[PDB]
Amino acid sequence: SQFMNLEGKVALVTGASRGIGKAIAELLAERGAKVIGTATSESGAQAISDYLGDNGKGMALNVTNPESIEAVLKAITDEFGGVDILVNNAAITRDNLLMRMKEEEWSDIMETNLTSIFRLSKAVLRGMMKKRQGRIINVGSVVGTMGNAGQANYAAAKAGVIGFTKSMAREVASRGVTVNTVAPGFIETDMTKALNDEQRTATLAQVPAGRLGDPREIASAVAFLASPEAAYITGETLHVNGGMYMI
Amino acid sequence: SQFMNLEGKVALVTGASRGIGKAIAELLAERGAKVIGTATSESGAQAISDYLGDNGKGMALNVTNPESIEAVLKAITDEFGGVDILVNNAAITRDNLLMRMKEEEWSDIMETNLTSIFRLSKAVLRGMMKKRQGRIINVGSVVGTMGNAGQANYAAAKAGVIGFTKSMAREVASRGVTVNTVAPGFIETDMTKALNDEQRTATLAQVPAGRLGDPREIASAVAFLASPEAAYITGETLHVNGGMYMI
Amino acid sequence: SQFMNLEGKVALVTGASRGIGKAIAELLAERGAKVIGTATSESGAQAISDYLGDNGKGMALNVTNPESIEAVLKAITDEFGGVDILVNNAAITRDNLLMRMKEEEWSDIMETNLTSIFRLSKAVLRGMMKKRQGRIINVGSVVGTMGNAGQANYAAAKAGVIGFTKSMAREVASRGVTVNTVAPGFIETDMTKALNDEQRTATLAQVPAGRLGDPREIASAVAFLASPEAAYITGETLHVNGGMYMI
Amino acid sequence: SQFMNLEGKVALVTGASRGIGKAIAELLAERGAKVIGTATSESGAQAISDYLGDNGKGMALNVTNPESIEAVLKAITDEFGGVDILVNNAAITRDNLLMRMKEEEWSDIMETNLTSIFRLSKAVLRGMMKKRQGRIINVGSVVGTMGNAGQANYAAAKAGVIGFTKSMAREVASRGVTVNTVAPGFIETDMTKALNDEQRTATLAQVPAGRLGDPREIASAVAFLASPEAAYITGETLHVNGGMYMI
Repeated sequence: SQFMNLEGKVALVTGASRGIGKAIAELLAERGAKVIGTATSESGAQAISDYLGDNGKGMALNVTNPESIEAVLKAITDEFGGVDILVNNAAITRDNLLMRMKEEEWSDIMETNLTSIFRLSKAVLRGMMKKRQGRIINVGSVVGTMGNAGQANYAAAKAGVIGFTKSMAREVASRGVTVNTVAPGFIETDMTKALNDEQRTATLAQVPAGRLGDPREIASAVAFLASPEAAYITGETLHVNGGMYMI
Repeated sequence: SQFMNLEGKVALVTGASRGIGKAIAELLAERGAKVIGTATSESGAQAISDYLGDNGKGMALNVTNPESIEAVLKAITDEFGGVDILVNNAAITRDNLLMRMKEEEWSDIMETNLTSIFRLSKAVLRGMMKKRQGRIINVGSVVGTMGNAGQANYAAAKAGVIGFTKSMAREVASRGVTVNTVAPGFIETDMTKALNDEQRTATLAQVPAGRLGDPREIASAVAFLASPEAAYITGETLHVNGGMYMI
Repeated sequence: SQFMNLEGKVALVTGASRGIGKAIAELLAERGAKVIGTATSESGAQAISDYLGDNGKGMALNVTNPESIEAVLKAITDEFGGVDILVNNAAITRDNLLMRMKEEEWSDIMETNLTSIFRLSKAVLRGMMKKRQGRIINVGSVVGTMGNAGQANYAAAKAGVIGFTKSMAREVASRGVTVNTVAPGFIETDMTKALNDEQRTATLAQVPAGRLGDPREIASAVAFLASPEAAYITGETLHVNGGMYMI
Repeated sequence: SQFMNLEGKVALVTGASRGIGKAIAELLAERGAKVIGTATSESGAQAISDYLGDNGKGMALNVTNPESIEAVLKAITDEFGGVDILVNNAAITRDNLLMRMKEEEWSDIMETNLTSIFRLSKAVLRGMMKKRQGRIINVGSVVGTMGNAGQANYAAAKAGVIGFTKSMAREVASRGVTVNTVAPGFIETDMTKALNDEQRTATLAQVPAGRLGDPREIASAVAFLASPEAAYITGETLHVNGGMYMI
């Protein structure tokens, strides 16, 4: 149908090897987008190419490196045309209580989870503004809004992306580009599967819905915001957390 | 497709004669819901029957009257089965600066815009919780979050709906019912069309997107939250305001 | 000192017999305000007269009754001059899960906890705006922002007060009146003392600070916003909740 | 009096040469704190020493340099005892629309306005936690919550400080340390005085109060949060913006 239809859009989804990123890439492709998913390695890029088949391709991208960003966008533009939808999903954790947090653990998070968003966003924005049409969707976290003990670096970066998003949104709204954040709660992924029973139960105790989210549920929220129908949503943070936090 | 598919769901959409409510009713029907839309008058109800055709019907409902609510829900359950999706869209304005605001202008807004949501939500919840599946979606306003001079009553009611929504979300999350608000900005409606050019311009000046929203844009957000895919979103307020306010 | 000095200000503090309201009345008096505190009963009012002594007096006030409001304001203006600081502290609870919540439990909370704020704020605003100086401070609750199962009525009312507060703040900012909310978390009161040990423990478990708040801690926040020094704070909600919720 | 009394507290106020930082340092000293204010140069440190007289001293601090931080805290501890109140006020701007924003302009803001807060906070926290008493107050900006075109870097850093603050707050609340942000709106300073008439009027048009804030008004909010009386406020953002934004 013509509802939530992404045919004709080119989507770049960072960190698309697995979990939330993979679910995003698959759904955008299902809705008709030509999808380029990225991983930090060629092997990862190949796995992305395999799941996407005729609907797109995988590319190796170093999200903390200017040169890689330039080569990847050049290749996408040449084959597919300009990126219409950027989904900033690639992110890392370096957890520690503040008194144990290393300088490097702070700077690695800032680099990968915040400065990367500045870099990629800037790199795709010029084409979006010329077209007067574009979507930038950041995959954040409930932690950016709620805070979390042991993750002050992660929280800082995720919260920073929201402040960046609102400012970008104000800059580019009148030119038909929207900029938004989707903030997942506790989603079932390799990382959550690696927690023990006591930790899972303690985390679930804070979720009114009483279960972990599915990566597809994050995908659906991203797909919604990517759509033509979401053109009047900008500078927003869409929380998908089963009631863990309510703003 | 199976995507954002409401076949098998019965939707009650209050205040569905025109504008946002009509757009909601039409889009839910398009996505496969059986839709009952309401109006104050039997002729309004017939106009709703006429635009829905085989996909539902119109009923007269007074959202401030317990007996009317009871009769309408009875008729819906009898013919369609119990309500699966409630959209609380019926609302009024009684604008005035506080020093000119009459007691009845306050109380009428409380009754129509806040108490009605209590009454209708309570009336549909029992069925939804037995089924362990449901959706309650309130159509709010940016005014509830932002405040607006000359609309302290409307703002209070709309903000109250959010408090109600968060509490109810907490109450019924573990039983598969989500409760959310869609908060429109300045949407093109009869009321906005009746503003003079200086008033329209002044309001557009506060919208980074530089245009009014379309009722279908509000409908799209409501259809998204009504969907199976939105099961992990609860206690949330989805802002659709062209960047007029950024939370 | 000249710091946080309320000499020359007349303060009306509703529901000042005990707990938070009493703490507010006492601290405003300590900072030099002439304070009128209210209770429902004449014996309550006399207890307020007794603790305030030369720094003010107690009056019986029914915050849901227009005639009572008019009589009390008349008596205050006659003896003290017009109200400069209104503290809307009087509130009740009528807890129940929504399916057990009676119509009167809903309406009584709306009347006492939200409509009263409209009525009293309107009744004092004219004087404040003629003077181009005033303070309206609502005593809210973390429940208004967080939601709470079993308190959808209380949450709605408290959230409504915030919408009202933002709108009124917008209306009267340029005329030197500020309008704000103080939102307490779990504060030690008679009601909290009547909880059993399992209930107290469970609530403390949601407070990072690991204790209940003291009524004087709420009083301090109210005195701060009442001060000349807080003239640039308006439309704000000051959370005092030991980290129970972080906005 | 014993109200808002900081006698016995040692306060470190970064960027205290002028404006908001100077106003903070002066008021904390007025309320009885021993105050160390910092500047980036010895000349600045001397001017701080001059205004503080017997109530404290000025010190040169490079907020983006570990070694400077260590020497300054050592000197303070030796003479005054451990820092009880840290006010992170030092911050810079490197404004530009995103398409013109240089890599260096991003990284300079991240360094000075966000990473510095991580560094200084960590450096003072151990002593505060041993004492089970402490205040960390970040001077943020309305821009961190609202966003602002031309300041996506500044907004990102300021928003990041809030996410850091909430996480720190959750980490250290049970040990009597509070961590909060004060978010100024448009405050009269050298920078605002350097704007032309058209820019000032355009900015003032967005402030309901209809004037710029005074640095002393920011100081008062900081002093309040620094006080013993604010012990039950943590993880909070206190907005002082004349209604420019209302959360």
